[PDB]
Amino acid sequence: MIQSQINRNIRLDLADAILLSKAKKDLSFAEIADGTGLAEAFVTAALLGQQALPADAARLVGAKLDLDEDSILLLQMIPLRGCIDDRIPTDPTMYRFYEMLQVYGTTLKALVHEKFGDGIISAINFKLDVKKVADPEGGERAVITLDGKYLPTKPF
Amino acid sequence: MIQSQINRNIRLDLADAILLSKAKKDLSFAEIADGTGLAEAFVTAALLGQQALPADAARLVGAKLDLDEDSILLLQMIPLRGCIDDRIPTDPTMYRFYEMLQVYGTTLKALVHEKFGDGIISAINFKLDVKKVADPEGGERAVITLDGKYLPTKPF
Amino acid sequence: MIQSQINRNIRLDLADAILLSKAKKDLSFAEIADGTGLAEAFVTAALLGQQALPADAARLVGAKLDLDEDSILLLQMIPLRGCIDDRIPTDPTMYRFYEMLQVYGTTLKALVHEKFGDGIISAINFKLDVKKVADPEGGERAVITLDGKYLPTKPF
Amino acid sequence: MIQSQINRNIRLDLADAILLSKAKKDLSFAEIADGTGLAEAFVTAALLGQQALPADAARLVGAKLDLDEDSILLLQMIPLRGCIDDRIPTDPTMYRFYEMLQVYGTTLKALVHEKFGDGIISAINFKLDVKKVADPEGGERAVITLDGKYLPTKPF
Amino acid sequence: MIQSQINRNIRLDLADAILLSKAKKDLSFAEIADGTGLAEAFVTAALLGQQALPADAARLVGAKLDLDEDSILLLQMIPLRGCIDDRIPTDPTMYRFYEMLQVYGTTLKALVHEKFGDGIISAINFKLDVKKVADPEGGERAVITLDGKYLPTKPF
Amino acid sequence: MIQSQINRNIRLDLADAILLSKAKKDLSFAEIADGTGLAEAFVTAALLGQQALPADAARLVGAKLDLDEDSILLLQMIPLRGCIDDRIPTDPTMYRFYEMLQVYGTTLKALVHEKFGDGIISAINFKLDVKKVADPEGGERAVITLDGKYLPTKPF
Amino acid sequence: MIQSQINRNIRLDLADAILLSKAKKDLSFAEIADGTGLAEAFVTAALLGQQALPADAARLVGAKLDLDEDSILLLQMIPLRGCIDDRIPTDPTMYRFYEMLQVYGTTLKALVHEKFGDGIISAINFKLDVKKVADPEGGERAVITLDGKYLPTKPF
Amino acid sequence: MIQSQINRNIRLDLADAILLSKAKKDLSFAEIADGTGLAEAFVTAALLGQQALPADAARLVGAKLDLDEDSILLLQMIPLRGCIDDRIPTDPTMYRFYEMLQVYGTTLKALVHEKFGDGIISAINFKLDVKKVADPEGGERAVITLDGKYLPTKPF
Amino acid sequence: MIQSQINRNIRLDLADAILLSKAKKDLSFAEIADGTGLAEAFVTAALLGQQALPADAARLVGAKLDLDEDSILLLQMIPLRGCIDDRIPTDPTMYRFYEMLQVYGTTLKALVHEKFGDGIISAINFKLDVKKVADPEGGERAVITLDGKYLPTKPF
Amino acid sequence: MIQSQINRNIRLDLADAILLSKAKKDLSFAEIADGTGLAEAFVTAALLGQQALPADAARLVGAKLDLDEDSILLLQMIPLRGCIDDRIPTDPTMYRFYEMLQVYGTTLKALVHEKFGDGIISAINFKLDVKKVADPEGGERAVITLDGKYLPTKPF
Ligand SMILES: O=C([O-])C(=O)[O-]
Ligand SMILES: O=C([O-])C(=O)[O-]
Ligand SMILES: O=C([O-])C(=O)[O-]
Ligand SMILES: O=C([O-])C(=O)[O-]
Ligand SMILES: O=C([O-])C(=O)[O-]
Repeated sequence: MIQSQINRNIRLDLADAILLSKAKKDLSFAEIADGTGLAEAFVTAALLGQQALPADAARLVGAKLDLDEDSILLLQMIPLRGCIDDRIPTDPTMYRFYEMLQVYGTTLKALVHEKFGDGIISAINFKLDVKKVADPEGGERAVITLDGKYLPTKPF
Repeated sequence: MIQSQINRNIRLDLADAILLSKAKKDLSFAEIADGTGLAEAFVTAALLGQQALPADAARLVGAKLDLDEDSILLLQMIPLRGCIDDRIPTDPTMYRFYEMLQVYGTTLKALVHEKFGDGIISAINFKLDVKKVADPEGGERAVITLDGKYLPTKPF
Repeated sequence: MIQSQINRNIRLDLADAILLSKAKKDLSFAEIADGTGLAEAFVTAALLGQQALPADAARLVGAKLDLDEDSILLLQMIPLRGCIDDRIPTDPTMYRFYEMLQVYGTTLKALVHEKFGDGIISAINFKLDVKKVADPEGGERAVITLDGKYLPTKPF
Repeated sequence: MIQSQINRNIRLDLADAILLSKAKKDLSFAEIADGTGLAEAFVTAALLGQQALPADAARLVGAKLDLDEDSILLLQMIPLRGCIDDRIPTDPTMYRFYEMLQVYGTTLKALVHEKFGDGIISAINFKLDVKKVADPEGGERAVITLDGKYLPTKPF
Repeated sequence: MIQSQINRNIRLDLADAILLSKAKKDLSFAEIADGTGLAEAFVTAALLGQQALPADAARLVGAKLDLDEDSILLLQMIPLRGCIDDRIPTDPTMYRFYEMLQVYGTTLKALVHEKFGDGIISAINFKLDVKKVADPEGGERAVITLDGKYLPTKPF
Repeated sequence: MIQSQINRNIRLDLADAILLSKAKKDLSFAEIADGTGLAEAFVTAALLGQQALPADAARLVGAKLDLDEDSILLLQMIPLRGCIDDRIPTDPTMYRFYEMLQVYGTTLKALVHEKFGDGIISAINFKLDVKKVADPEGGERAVITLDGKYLPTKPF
Repeated sequence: MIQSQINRNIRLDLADAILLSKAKKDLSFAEIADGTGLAEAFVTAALLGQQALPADAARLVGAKLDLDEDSILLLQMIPLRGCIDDRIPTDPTMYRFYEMLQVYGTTLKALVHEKFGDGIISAINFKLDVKKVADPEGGERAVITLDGKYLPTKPF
Repeated sequence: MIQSQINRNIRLDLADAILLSKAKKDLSFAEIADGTGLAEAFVTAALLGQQALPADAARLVGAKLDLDEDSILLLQMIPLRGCIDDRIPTDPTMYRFYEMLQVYGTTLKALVHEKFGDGIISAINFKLDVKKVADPEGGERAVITLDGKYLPTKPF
Repeated sequence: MIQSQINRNIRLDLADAILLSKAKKDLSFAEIADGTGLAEAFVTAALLGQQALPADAARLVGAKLDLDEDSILLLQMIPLRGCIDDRIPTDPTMYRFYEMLQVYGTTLKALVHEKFGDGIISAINFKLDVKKVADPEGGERAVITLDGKYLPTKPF
Repeated sequence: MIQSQINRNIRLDLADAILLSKAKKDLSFAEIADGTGLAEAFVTAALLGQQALPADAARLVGAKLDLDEDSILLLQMIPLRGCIDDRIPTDPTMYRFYEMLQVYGTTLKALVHEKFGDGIISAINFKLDVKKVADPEGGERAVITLDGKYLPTKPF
């Protein structure tokens, strides 16, 4: 039977413990997700308290990180989601994604309504991935793809 | 000589007048940007107060929307950016992008540091675009690509 | 071409003009929605800035309220939604629905994941309605039905 | 003699312990409330710190969850209610109910005044229930019924 | 037909205009309410935007204050209630009532539950009045009587 | 020598411990205050961190609740007052007193200035009490009397 | 008959008009208060919306500032006090008085309880004054005297 | 070598321990400061986490309060100042000083600019003291003297 | 006689008008400050509402921008300072300076205490300037110099 | 493999323990950084939770401060950056840098756009330093140099 959380601090405390174990073992997120059959973004989000892992994946990452049975069980519980400490990120890496919404948020609304209609792009029927691409002028770029279903708003 | 704003309400009021003109003329953002040589996300953002148009594009979109000369000059001003009225969007279409940050923000931090290193993905050396793709399960998806330069944080 | 708003004050100012006209004509929301083919909750939400009317409904309600052509066009624009002035309602009638979330919000979460699974009850593939029922102990009750599709959160 | 709490964190910490015990037993909220005589929404809310259980119900749920005597006693205390961590939910599942208020809160006020009059729909002489139904179009829907007494506001 | 407001500013602006007229005429709240059949606290609250006057009262007070027909109609609309500008009062006179809740709010909760049970004292089936009483030690005291119905919270 | 606190959490943590002991002993606030010579509202507020008890009263309640010496001493310290967790109560029973201020705050100001003059009704030279009485229409009402000295604001 | 305000913006707009008149006349606050029989801090506070003037003072400062009859009347109304735009000052000169509270506020509490007892130093039976003195080290100092009555908190 | 703090909770937790020792020993702030050669207001602020003590004074107060060596070292660290829990005081004694700024803050600005010029009254080149004075109408008054250097704002 | 403001919107409205004039004339801040004998940072800050210009400088910039007499007068008034709309900038350009504080504020605290002692680096006895220079690795850098007097905190 | 944190409290608690150890050993930040090859601002920022130390530097400063192996590992993790407790500093020393932004933020934006163009001065490709300089008029000044790359915002 599915089990859910109502206080994010239980899973965020678990995330800190996971990160300490990961650093002592000198592991990467890519290696932790290898063998799970699931995307690194989804498995990493689960470790950090923002998704639930199916039981086989929870057991696999739990073995890798030497987690105890209550922690393996917690990873399978549906989380109380919300990773930002107090609404607006302070960390510069996270903040730039918030700034993209301060600059482009009304343009995303306007272009979603023009291309699709009234309604939303879902954050639930939704995938994201991060890719590293060479910049032709020198250095490296991240191409982050947000891929969400359009759900319409219609009269009733 | 470059000119800049410090009170966002000037450009946001102009945006509201632009949208009324646009609706009276039954125009699209794609047709407003057509002919400018600039991407619809950039031109749209400028109309909405969050970018500046070069003078030729300002005159081109000003002719389409029948803007007066003060308005065409305002579109060339560097804006005081920030499109969200009070930090967290209330509109559902805009909110889902904020929710993507609440769910995935720490994942994007973690994977950016793993793939690239300490530092950020820029929101300045940066472009985004919105594409509509058929969903194979039925319906339509938006694929929103966020494409930013990696800037490293190094000791000194 | 679909048209959209980015600043809620345009439509909320329109809503105040609509309400004054409505009061001077001594009209009900039920009579305004009559003839539109649309439910009272949907047409009232549009008048109040939170939904868009299709053109024929916009014209019908515009003639009933003696609205000008710019106002009739604005009712057809997709709104920048969000009716609460500053996040938490002060009005008692509105505040009770916010208190229902403070008391039952975690229970709604828990029972939605138990009955359906990880994911959400949508606020987009969604409708509500308000009915009056007699109370057997004396007086009247409101039965307010929230009806949303379940959308699952699945691994990828 | 009735007993009441003034700091929500006592009952919220108990809720987190309750959830871990429940998960270890693979228990449902429907099964926990079975045999209490009381509706699953009410019993679940008490577990989660937002209602008080009568003594018999507290002892019965305490047996199912292996709670100690201080925990059984705490479930009978009248709670300091308020389940949302910081006024606006971060969790997507809970957030959709807040969004319903941002889109329909003024329409609920207006139609409550039209159908009933000045005053409120109570959140205290009040019950709610969550029912899973089949979506005739495919999939599943939740029908959440908010059933509150109308209390008039009258001159005096 | 009942009519209701959604933006408090319209009635709060009218209250400022009423207070200017009141002061020019050197009128008391007591004499404005006298002859209406309605208690001073109710009529004063309506002038200040927090209650609706019946039509005959709105005409009476309207003639006393030389208000126009749009203002007399606005006094009859059900308000969007909430008199505090931004949640906590800045005015010392209003602030002391907020401090009474900061000092005694948990005691009022605890004593309400002990004397009555779980549930609330209503702010809707409710009246208050302000009386001046001599202090035996010299000076004057206010006795403000809050008189609300108890509404129980019971299991279902 | 009088002793005072600067961090409310010390006395709020003591209040939680007091309430657990009270519940285990199945005591009322009325009986705890019996024999102190002090009003139930004042003694209860002290238990809950918002007043100080005189030494003899602190020893009397301390014997009834089986408190240790540091707890008895802490009850005699002048508190850092303020019982509301975060400015606006979440709990419905407490919230209704806050709503009374949102509806009648400006009326209380206006009537206090008319009946007394410029200045305040004190929250320091002040007492309150709670009585339970029948409602003439059925059920029960609370009559809560706020009794504060008028302190004038005069020119200087 | 005493008259009072409920929205601070009426008197704060009058303050701005007063300050423009004062500047055109090259007047000082000390000259404006001259001849009124009232202290410059009290009169200046009334001009800035935070006190009420007696009628003879209001006419006198009105003569000096060329104010109209409605403005002289508004200065006699009891204000809705609160001069800080949004709770914490941004202006450096104002901000330093807030900082004094951040550094010494708990010391002020401690020493007031030690010297006087439980209770407050009043902000109502209260005067302040600002004096310029030489700094013996070079330069000038302000000596700002806060002079308030102690009102005890006693058991009841 | 000077040492400083960056998180206020270390010294605020020290303050709470100091206050419990002080109350167990039934000591006053006047007596703790005796023999230190420093003003009671300065030493008290140090104990409460808002100033640093020189080493001889830290050893002297440490012996009176039976503090351990780490605590005596912590009292010598330059603090992370800010005594107010969350920006606006809840405690009545502290809040009256904040209300003085809500009433007189713009008058302090105005008269400081008039008497001295553009710039500030420092909160660093600054002292304060609290004196008890009999009120001639009966009772006692506190005279709190704020004494800061004027620092001008000049063009450059 | 020096004249001061208490509502920032008067001078921020003037700033918008100055910026519109500046842009129509295609002027730079460097050219506006030329001849004034004052630094561009100081003159610019005055135009934007955050400093007062001496009368001769005001006259001369007023000439260039064609300002009316109430505007040349307003420029000489002491402002109510605070340029950020709502505490945290949304504009990227401004936000990076806030981020520098989020990353290095505690380091600045620590290194100021070690290099100078307890106290502050003044923001009043203070000058700032911005220089553009080449980056030795390609591109351009800003070298922004914050130059403030050290003011000590010492015992009294 | 790079490792990163998501809860700042782990590294902020480490900072408090570092500072205690530093004070017990009577060390300076200058001597902790001496010998690492890294600038004092960078090393100090790492100790305080806002930068990551390379492994050799983490071992070097770990020996100097007698840190354990877990602490030395934590210093190598990329931090969740943000040193300000709750957005606006309370500490006077930190607050003055926030005030510099309130006074000059719009002037920094305006002069950055004038000298460079649209875009930002980076807080990533960025260094700062603090120097002590004698003031010619007496005392000492800090010269704090902020040195950031310009990144342009260009059309696309
Ligand atoms: O994000 C969503 O998909 C919603 O409400 O339907
Ligand atoms: O919700 C309520 O029932 C109230 O105030 O009466
Ligand atoms: O509440 C009070 O009594 C005051 O400030 O004087
Ligand atoms: O308070 C102060 O002294 C400052 O910034 O100079
Ligand atoms: O977003 C950015 O590019 C920054 O600070 O460098």
